[PDB]
This record gives sequence, C-alpha cells and structure tokens, in this order.
Amino acid sequence: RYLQATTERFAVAGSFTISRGTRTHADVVTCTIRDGSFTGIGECVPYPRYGESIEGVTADIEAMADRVAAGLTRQELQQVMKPGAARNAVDCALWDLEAKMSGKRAAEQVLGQPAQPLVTAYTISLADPDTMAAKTAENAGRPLLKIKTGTADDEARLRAVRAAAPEARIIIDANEGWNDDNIEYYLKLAAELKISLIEQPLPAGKDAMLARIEHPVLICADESVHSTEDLAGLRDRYDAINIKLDKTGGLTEALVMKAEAERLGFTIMVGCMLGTSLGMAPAVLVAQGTAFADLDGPLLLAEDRDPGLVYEGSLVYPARPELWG
Ligand code: NA
Repeated sequence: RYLQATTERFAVAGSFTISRGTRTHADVVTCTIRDGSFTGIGECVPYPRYGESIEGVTADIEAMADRVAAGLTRQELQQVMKPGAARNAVDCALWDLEAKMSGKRAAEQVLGQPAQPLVTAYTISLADPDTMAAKTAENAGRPLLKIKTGTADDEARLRAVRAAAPEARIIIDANEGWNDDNIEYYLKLAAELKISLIEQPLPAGKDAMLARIEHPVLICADESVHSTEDLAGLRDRYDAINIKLDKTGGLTEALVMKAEAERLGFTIMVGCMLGTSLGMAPAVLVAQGTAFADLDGPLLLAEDRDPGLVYEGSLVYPARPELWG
C-alpha cells in the first residue's frame, strides 16, 4: 500500500469572484492510495484564507506516506492530522479505497441506504449588477441561486438579481463583506427581497453584532465555522452553518459535525470549494437530508473529471464508483 500526492489545475468557466477576490483557475490536490489492484482517491482545495498553500498541503499529504503504508486508519487519521485541505484528501482517499476493496459503497456505509439525487445551489459570481442580472436571468429556471455579494454598496446588485429570477429561492453570500454600519439595512433589504439565507455577512471574529439584532433572514456561518468543537459557541450569532469537507478535514469529521449541528438545532448547508466532481462526490453524502446543498463546483469549471457527476438542471446525481465511493 502506497500513497501519492498530485497537483492538478482546472480552468474556471470565465472567472469566479467573491468579495475577497477573483479566481480564474482551480488548483486542487489529490491523494491517491493504492493497495494491490485497488485504488482510492480524494481531492482537496488548499484555501489561502485559511492559511493553506498548495506546497504546504502537498507536503502535509506526502508526509502521511509511511503512516498510510503502515496501515493507517481513518480513525487514527483524525489524530495524526489537523482538519484542513490535506486531511480531506487523505480521508476521502481512504473512504474510496475501503469501498473498492470491500465492495460496499461508501454511500451505503454513510447513509445506511443508497444516496439519492438532490438540488444544488448554482453560484452567480460577484460582478457589476448588469452582468449579475444577465447571468441570473439565464438561470432563472433553477430552483436555488446563490448570489455573491459583500461590498459597501450591494443594493443595485441585490435588487437586479431578484428581479431577474422572481421565482428562484435565493441565498446571498457576503464572504465577510458587510459591516456593523450596513448589516441591518441589508437584512431588511434581503427580507423585502424574499432571500432565504445569508452566508457570513460579517468578518469572522468581528461578528458579535449578530447576537444583538433581529434576524429577518436566517444567517449562516461559513468562514466562522471551526470544527465540531466551536459549533456550540456559534449559536448566539448564527441560525445556520455551512459544512465543507476542506474545512472539516474530510468526510469522517463532516458527518460528526453534521450530527452535532443537528443536535444543536442549526439549519444545515453543505457547501464546497471550487473543485471537481471528485471533490463533490463525498459531499453529496453529507448533503443528504439537509436544508441546503451548494455543490456546484464542476458547473463553474470549463473542464471536469471524466467520468464526473451527472448534473441535470440543478439536480445532481450521486457518485458512481467509476468516480468515487
Ligand atoms: Na460561503
């Protein structure tokens, strides 16, 4: 049994912009683990917002080579590695390899039954209002649109997209882009516009005001989410959480976190980094039965894994073993 780390670049379909900046490609790292004729693979996305780099993640993965060769388990893996991109890759590769070797689908092991299709959000990138309105209008038939915001003047943006898709459920994500001076104005505007959810309006660690104002729209933590442990402390500010496998350091911890978030009464969104179908596949399993799923990574790319996940409109079908699981 041996392990390899591989870096791959995927072109974005145009550009992907949040309040923090623009991406024109998606660099991902895969951990491949082989055991005889069997192979497991896991994808991750290093995220510099969380202090990660591609070389850093690859180093962290390649350092697991001997431990994995020795027979490391997912269970022990949760002790040797901290949560983050690197562990995500290793963890999902083990889930994969274990499925291939056993003949039992990762889905069934996680869910106690086969996974099922589900509706994914589709993300409209932050740009000038006219542009965002135009892309929103093209996608006005989708049941769930996720809109990137997070500037000191988003009114034109928010008004334009609602008008372009009057029938869509809409969630807005500021990626820490709003502040104490404009938040109440934006929530009121969002409620007038029938917005379903707002992701991370205020910067992580500068978000105390959320505990002292009405929430006319449910407010979801993303950047502020830091493993199962700090969930309980987030209740005073947030109504929902965005679970990501690159944040939880893999599928194992994502399921733990989902169980605890549900115990604490959080509304659950399962999200993703800008990655491929390989990265989406395990997250589809965590997204079963949750209020929101944001797994549109491959739809934002110009080139995805072949084979990849099937998306028909906004319904994404669960991974077949030719891809993962
Ligand atoms: Na987000």
